Amino acid sequence: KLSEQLKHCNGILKELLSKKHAAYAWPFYKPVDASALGLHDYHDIIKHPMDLSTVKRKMENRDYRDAQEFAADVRLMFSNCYKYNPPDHDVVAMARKLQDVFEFRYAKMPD
Ligand SMILES: Cn1cc(-c2cc(C(=O)NC3CC3)cc(Cc3ccccc3)n2)nn1
Repeated sequence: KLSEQLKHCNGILKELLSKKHAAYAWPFYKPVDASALGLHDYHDIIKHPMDLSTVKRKMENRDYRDAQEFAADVRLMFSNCYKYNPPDHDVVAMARKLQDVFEFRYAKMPD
């Protein structure tokens, strides 16, 4: 059983995983496979990896106790992208676009 605010969070999560946003959301679907992508410095730079499949598992397991906790993981995911990558990288442009979707809908949280 999810609170009203956590149902809004679950709605946002479903939207971020939906075909509507797939053109720029796909790098965030699964944990970064550093070894597969040849990013051998990734886990030296990013101490707390996060991705939408991990957010989905935590939501399904009722790990998040409130909207703030959910938003902290979604923002951690974007912050990791902005920390690791040069600001002109294609993946950063995709992060910016998905974060715009997130922030504008998160701002419509019911009181
Ligand atoms: C979530 N995530 C993925 C990546 C990442 C980082 C790199 C990368 O080589 N970064 C430079 C700094 C060393 C490459 C890719 C693959 C790729 C390429 C073009 C467009 C979307 C994805 N994804 N970062 N964070």
